[PDB]
Amino acid sequence: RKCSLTGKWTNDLGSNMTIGAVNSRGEFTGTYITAVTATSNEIKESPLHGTENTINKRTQPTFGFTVNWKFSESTTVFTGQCFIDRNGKEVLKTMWLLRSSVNDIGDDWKATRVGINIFTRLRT
Amino acid sequence: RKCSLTGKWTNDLGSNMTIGAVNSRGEFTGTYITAVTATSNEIKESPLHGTENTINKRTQPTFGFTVNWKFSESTTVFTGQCFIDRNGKEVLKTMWLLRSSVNDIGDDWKATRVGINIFTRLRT
Amino acid sequence: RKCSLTGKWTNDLGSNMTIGAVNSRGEFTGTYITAVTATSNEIKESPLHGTENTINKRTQPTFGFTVNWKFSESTTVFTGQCFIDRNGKEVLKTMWLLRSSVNDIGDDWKATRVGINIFTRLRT
Amino acid sequence: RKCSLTGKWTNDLGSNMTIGAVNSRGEFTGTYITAVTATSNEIKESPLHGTENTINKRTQPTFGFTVNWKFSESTTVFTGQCFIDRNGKEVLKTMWLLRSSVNDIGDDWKATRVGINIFTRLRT
Repeated sequence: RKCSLTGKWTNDLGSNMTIGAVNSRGEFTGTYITAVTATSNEIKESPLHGTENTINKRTQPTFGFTVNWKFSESTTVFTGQCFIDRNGKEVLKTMWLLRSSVNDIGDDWKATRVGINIFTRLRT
Repeated sequence: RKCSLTGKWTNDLGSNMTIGAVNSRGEFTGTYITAVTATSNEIKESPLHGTENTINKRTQPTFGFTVNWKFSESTTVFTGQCFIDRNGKEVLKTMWLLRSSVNDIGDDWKATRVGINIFTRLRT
Repeated sequence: RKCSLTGKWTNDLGSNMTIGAVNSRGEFTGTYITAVTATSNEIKESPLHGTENTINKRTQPTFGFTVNWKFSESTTVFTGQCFIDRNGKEVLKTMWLLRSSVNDIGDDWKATRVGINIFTRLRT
Repeated sequence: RKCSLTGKWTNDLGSNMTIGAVNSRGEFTGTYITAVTATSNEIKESPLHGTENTINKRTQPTFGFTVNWKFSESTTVFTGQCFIDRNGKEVLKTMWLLRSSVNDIGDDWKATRVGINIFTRLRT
């Protein structure tokens, strides 16, 4: 059996996400819920759109998703791999790119930040 | 007066992509065409899915998308901004993360590459 | 009350490093010890050279350094900040770029990997 | 004959650098001169410390260097490869990490930006 994207996840920074069902083509949607980035009020929710690589029907697939922020002009992309570890726990190890909006093409060079995130299943 | 993602673009390496109509939620799909990476043959086509940010309806929006490679177990994600350049040309400036599949979670650390890509309109 | 780089540290993967005294221009040298990457054997040691930023004499300075791999044609660069964590422990948080050698300039696009590393004091 | 680091270089953004002689060990120093980043007055100069990988005495070596900014609390690291192309011109293709200084360990996630730079010899 394989590492499944569908469901509820949580990270190290305290953000959560829900991913709906993965279609035949390898497609999925969900929502990204966060508490840190720049501002919000309290808790904010944004949609995510992604894909799971289905080649060789691997048990521990790679994937990618885009987060369309609703409270900002930015976009964030995540890519990683759905692993199985801890004693048999599912884990997502990801790396991301955060693109800020700049006003002029000449500041383009300073628009992209990078980092990681690790996700584990939310007690449920 | 409005950098649009819909269309045919080509890059700095020979790869091309075509993007469909963007819908009201800022969602789009498209196709990615290349021969790079490591696949000889002639040309391979893979699907892509992403979003364009609509907050504040900027004329030079940020966006993101994932390429679901059909001839590989990898995933590539792209993020950037659609700019109107000094000469009136539309230019996509992006950065990408290319995720390779590993067999052991232990090898995760070396699974991520990063680079840039510059796209220009081809549908002249 | 002052995160210092001088010392012995270990990371999240088993690698260790020792850094010498930092001089008045913020310059330092040291050694990097590991068995990862892809080199079996037991343990290999490579030299490192870098700087610590002294502008404003912050207590949690940023720094950078390069590892000159002695058993490979590659180069790795690290950058981060030396923090004093909530519990009083010193912590190095860094990101790295690992550059592999290519034969043709044409293959440049795929030569760069990126990741993270967390260091903790070992010289207890 | 090989691609040599020693000398004067210029980039795409309009910054310049001078690299002194490379010792036996593969070590070098130089200065980084820039006009864009955040502020300065007019033209600012900062020192750089790096290394050239000498394994297999390659003709087109990889290298890494750290830039110790003098007008800011940040640090930038560059890594890349010294190529030969254009009709036989020397070029440096680089990728970099820019670390900003943050006040608290909890904002660490947003401290690192990434990008590229291409350098060519300054008419001399």
